[PDB]
Amino acid sequence: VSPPPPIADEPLTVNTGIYLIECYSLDDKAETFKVNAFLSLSWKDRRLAFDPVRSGVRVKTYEPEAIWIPEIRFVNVENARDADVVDISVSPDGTVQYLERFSARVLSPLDFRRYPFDSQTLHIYLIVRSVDTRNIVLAVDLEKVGKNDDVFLTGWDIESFTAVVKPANFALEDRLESKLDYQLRISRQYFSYIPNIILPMLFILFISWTAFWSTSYEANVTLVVSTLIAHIAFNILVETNLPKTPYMTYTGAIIFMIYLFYFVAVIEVTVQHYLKVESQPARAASITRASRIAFPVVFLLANIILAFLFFG
Amino acid sequence: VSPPPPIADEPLTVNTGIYLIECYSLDDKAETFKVNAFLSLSWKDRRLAFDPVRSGVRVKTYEPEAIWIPEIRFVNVENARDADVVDISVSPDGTVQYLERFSARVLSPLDFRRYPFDSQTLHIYLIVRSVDTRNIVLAVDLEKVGKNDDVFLTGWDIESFTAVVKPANFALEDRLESKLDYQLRISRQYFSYIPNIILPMLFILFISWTAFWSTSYEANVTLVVSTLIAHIAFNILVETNLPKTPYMTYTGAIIFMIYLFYFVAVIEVTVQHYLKVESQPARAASITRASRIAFPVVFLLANIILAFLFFG
Amino acid sequence: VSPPPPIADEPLTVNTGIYLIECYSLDDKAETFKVNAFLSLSWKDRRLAFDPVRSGVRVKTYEPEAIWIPEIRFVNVENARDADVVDISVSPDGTVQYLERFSARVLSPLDFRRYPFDSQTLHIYLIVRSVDTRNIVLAVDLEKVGKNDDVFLTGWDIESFTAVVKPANFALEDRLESKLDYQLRISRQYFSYIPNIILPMLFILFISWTAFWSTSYEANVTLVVSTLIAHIAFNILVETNLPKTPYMTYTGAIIFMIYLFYFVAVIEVTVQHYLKVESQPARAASITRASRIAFPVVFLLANIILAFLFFG
Amino acid sequence: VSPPPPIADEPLTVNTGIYLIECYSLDDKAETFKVNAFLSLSWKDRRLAFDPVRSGVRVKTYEPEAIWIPEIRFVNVENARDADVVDISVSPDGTVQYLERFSARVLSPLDFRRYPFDSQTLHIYLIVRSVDTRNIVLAVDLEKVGKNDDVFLTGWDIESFTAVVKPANFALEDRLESKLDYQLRISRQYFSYIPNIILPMLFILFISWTAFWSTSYEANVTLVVSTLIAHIAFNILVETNLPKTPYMTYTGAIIFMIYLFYFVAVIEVTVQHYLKVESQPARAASITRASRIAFPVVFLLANIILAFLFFG
Amino acid sequence: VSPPPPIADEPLTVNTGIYLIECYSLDDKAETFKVNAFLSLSWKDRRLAFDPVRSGVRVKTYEPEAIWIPEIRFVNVENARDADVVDISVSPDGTVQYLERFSARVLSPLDFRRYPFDSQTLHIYLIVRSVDTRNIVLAVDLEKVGKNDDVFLTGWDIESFTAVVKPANFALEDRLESKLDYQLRISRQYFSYIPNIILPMLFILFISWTAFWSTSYEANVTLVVSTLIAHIAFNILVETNLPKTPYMTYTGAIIFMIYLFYFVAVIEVTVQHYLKVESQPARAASITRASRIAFPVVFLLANIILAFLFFG
Ligand SMILES: [Cl-]
Ligand SMILES: [Cl-]
Ligand SMILES: [Cl-]
Ligand SMILES: [Cl-]
Ligand SMILES: [Cl-]
Repeated sequence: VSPPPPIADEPLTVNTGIYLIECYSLDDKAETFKVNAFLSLSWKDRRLAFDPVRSGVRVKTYEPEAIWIPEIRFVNVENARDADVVDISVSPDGTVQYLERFSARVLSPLDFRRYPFDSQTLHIYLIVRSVDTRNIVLAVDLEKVGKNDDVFLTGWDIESFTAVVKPANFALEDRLESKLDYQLRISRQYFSYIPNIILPMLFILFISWTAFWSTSYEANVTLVVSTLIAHIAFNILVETNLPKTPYMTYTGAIIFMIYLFYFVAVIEVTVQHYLKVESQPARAASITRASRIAFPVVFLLANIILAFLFFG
Repeated sequence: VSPPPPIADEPLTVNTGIYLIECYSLDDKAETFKVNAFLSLSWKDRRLAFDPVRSGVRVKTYEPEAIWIPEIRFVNVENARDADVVDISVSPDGTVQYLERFSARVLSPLDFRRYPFDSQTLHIYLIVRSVDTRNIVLAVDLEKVGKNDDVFLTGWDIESFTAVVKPANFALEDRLESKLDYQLRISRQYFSYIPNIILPMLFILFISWTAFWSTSYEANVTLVVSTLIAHIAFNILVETNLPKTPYMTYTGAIIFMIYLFYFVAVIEVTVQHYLKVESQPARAASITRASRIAFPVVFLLANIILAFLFFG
Repeated sequence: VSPPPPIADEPLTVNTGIYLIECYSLDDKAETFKVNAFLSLSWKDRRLAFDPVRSGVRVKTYEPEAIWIPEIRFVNVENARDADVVDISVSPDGTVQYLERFSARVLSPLDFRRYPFDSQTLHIYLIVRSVDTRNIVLAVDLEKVGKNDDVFLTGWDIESFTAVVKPANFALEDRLESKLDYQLRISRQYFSYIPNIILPMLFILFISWTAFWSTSYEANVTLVVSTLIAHIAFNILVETNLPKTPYMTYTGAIIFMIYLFYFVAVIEVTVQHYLKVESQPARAASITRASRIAFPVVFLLANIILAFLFFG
Repeated sequence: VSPPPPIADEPLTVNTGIYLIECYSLDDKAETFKVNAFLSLSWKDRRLAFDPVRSGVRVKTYEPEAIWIPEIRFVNVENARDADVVDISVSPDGTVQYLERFSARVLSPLDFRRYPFDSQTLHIYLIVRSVDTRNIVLAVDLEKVGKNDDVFLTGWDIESFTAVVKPANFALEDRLESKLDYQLRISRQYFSYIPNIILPMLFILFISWTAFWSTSYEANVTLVVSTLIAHIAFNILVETNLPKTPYMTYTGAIIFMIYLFYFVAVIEVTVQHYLKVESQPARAASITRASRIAFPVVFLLANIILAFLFFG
Repeated sequence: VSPPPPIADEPLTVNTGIYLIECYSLDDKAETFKVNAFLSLSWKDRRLAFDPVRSGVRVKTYEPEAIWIPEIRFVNVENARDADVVDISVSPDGTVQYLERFSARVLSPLDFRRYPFDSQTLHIYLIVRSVDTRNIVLAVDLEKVGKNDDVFLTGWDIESFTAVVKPANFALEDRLESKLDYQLRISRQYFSYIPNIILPMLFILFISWTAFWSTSYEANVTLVVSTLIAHIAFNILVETNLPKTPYMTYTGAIIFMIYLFYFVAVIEVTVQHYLKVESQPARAASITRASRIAFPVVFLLANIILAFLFFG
């Protein structure tokens, strides 16, 4: 049809709101995730105003191809949403109630610095492009911004779903455009990692540390190298989760520290054997008895320092 | 067209029913699964009533674009169903028989606490949204709620397919909506796990337990550590099935207990060697002869307790 | 348009036939497989009869939207076929020749009891639903049921493609429906398994069996346990083929028997060492010399019995 | 519209030609590969002939829905091509120039007998189906059969792209049909296999062969069995490339020969130890010194014979 | 409609420009990557010129089906772009402003010679095909060629986005066509490789090099062979990144050099043992003390030479 006449030469205000129904398929590698929710638009148009007393009907329904509908689009989506118009009602005063259901794929960056214990914010952007005849600005209606109680996501705890009412009215392509932001804060469940990744790793490391209570060179070599192979296999198991990041994560630092500890243990075993062969048993005994105590204290101190750096 | 006139000002009742034809692709990671079935709608409209004596035809078929059809949609689907209209017949009294075939992807939560022996319920939700002019409520017709005898699913035993007749008439978006629930209970087949996952694991553990019948330190170390590596490889084999859950499963608990047992066995071997070197052979012999009997009794007791906790 | 008038009040007969062009993508996990073939329909309609002498044309072509076409659908398909109408010709007497090309995905159960040497039958179901005005029954025309000589499938030998002429005229949804069955028998090529899976497994088992010709405990332990690890790795290699079945397959039974043999070998080695340490060398020598002969005879007998049970 | 009148009662000739733009995604497992190219059709129709002197225009463009276009389809494609009409021009004499762009997925068999050094021919089939009124035959225009210089395929060297001008005018479904064949010969690049698969395998085999220069039984057992495990792991690495074939390939034969060599080496080590224990050292020394020379000569001879059989 | 009349018989000039919004899914194996951006077309047509003084409107919007739009297509795309027309405005003088949003998949070759430290250029080609009536040439408008500040790509640092203004006006299919080139230079982030791939590899190699400080043959054999197995496992870990290339990469050369070093170390250990057994201990001691120093110097020199060759 056409934009409404400027009765007061004012920018047009539309009220929005998204009622989440379900979210799923949070792909961490591609940083994409899908939604399925509602969309309520409530603008005002005086050209559609009628008299309810004469007509005798409280609200009379028009056709989507019979009226004008402002274009509402998402920024960070691979393809356009699948719009399923559900209801349209026109109030006698002029306000038009609109509703629709859609599903789309959304792109949002993710931070994996504190991989086991991290909280992510998922952003959904709503943008309307002003036409030359009339200016249209966005708004947020708090009575429709919510989520369904059946919204479930595997491995995450949904905490809140709020929208920032302040729009960023920038200018792109010589046109003024508004933008709304919807934030969905989530938190990862870290229960299934303590008995799956952390504790077996510590058990293997402690098993490898038993070589300081022995004097047989072959047994020590077997212990240390076979535990190193087991460490590599467990890293193979763990590697199916971590994406590629340009910074240093917690898990990568821990794994590198474990590799360093294995190298130092091999060096110590070789030094002990070499001193024992060269007819200096007392020095080797002192070195191994001091290594026994020095290894785990240093391991605990390094873990404490890494935790104090990454988490504060 | 339009909703029928309120002849008695009563809510409109439609009778439903789904005849399953085939189900497949039960993805446990994403908790999605596809269907392909029928859909029977039988409502009443007096505006389409005709005289069969004058016309001479028992039932005369209309066109889907010539009548009104109430909108029936699913809640937990990624995309809209692929409707394939099959037949429409109008009875002289006013009842309209409708039929269609569809396929869709359904989301439903799954519980993996008792992973090898679990029963899941798959929910399909049917919702109709009332218009302002007329109120429409749902109903269940037991004569059409069934499944085809050729319905097959890999690894599961379909037990029943029933629909709860009671609808949850809540109010969403200032509109009254009804909801129907269809439940499909299934059970997992656990035959192919006893000789594939459980028994080889026990065999490897028993092989590792033979180190208590020997006194050679190198042989014991080789046995225990190589069996640990084999355990890690078998866990690699098993890991291609279990999803990520926020609670403790049966398999995870068993694997953690196995890791603990390996650690304790290594500790015992080291203690025996250290006592033997320090010129105390009798104490080492007593310790190993008591460990021989203590290990499997404790293993069986822990398994019994875990079974008694997870399954009752 | 409308069904033809009942000139004799007889059920309508249509002649079918599928000319396979290519089949591919036989997914064993999901038990789906795709086709691409023709479809010939030859029914009779007296309303389209014309005079060829007056018109002067042997056959005159109509439009698919100008005539009536009975609906032909598949039962076990995920989505509807992609119909590509190719030709339509109307004979003067009344017979109508119809032709089209399509591609679809078909679901059919598979039996994996004799996994290396198995023959499968792939079923394609054709169903027509009778209207209330006229009854339509199916038929098979043997002159069009065939396959193209270029039909190739990876790993399978296509043997035949026949259709059962007898239809199952059951009653579903208070309507009489007919059904046709097309069977495509195939056989798996088992050449690439003898030198890939079977023989290396036997070689590793025979290598592990050499521990009965030695008296060094450490060497025996190394041999047996390292061969067990190699067995687990080879099972990792093989596992990328077998689906999940509710019954006992041939390969699973063989693998379980191999695990049992490894366990018994470990037990025998431990017993020999324990008897040797306890100052009873003659008994240990007798036990090992009897085990040398007892192991392979028992292995061959068990293999023979499993083959006699699974294959007859 | 309709086929042109038989001015001379001659079969209609259309000139074809495909100008390749890009090819990609050569899936060896499914034997499918995608294209994107042009398609030039140049037939003759006297009904569209006009006078250029009177009109004053050299060529006047019609509409695709305003003229008749013969149907051109591919045989070995999963789905129909995505036709994008680009240009249509009608010459005054009657010849019609047609052009379009398309992309499709093509199925073609592949031969993997000489897997590292093989040349494959990719076939694209063009078929036109004659109507009852007029007969249409195909032809090849050499001025348009070519490939773009930017055509790139990962791992293959495109050599030629030619079309066989001779059509196979067979009869299918009681209709005469013509067929054209386009062949694209390619060759695999085998540089990245010599330092990736072949040489490390030889290095591991040579490492395992060092056991003939030693007399320690435990060291020999460790060497041979650990090298066997490394061989299995490297086969795991290599297995991600070879499809399933019903015949014997080069790589499979080489791997089987390697397994046989490992088995024979284990047998030789066991025999040497048994003879050494039984107080016959000279015989064991002679056997090992003869094995030292016999192993690599036999390996080289077997490799030469396999190469002479598979490649000539 | 039709091309504009040749007011001066000049080639038609259109001004282009792409404003990137987001890029993602850079598949290195298939060398494909997706985009989502804008597209501004600004051509001149005198037939749409109007009088703004008489009409009283600054710019009046037409319909996409009411005007002519030159066809703009991409060369290296699998499928056609999803055009979403956003705005069209006609200036009184005759210039027409056009805008649209699209998403597409683009193919571009990649160079993996310097895999960890490489810079790639991604090409997007724009082509317009001249009609016989009028000639259309392309142009670049620098005021619209840019990227959004939120453009993010995983693992890469976007540096610039420029378009070469010079078009390649070649002749294809007897028609003159222009082409524009858009280049997006990126660089890989190599932080997450130093502590993930390089350093553990060096640690394992250094661990294996400790065998020159020992005289026990069994311990040396265990060390070297087990470290070789760990090397193969780590290569398994690394192999999930490198595609297949017809030339020699940096990583492949390094891995081959590591394999060569392992082989030489095994040879040295065997030689030392053989000389020790044959009653020549001084020569073996000299050989091992010289190998101790010769191995790492040679390793460093080879690494320096490879770096000097691949990177200059
Ligand atoms: Cl959108
Ligand atoms: Cl729906
Ligand atoms: Cl269908
Ligand atoms: Cl096609
Ligand atoms: Cl395009």
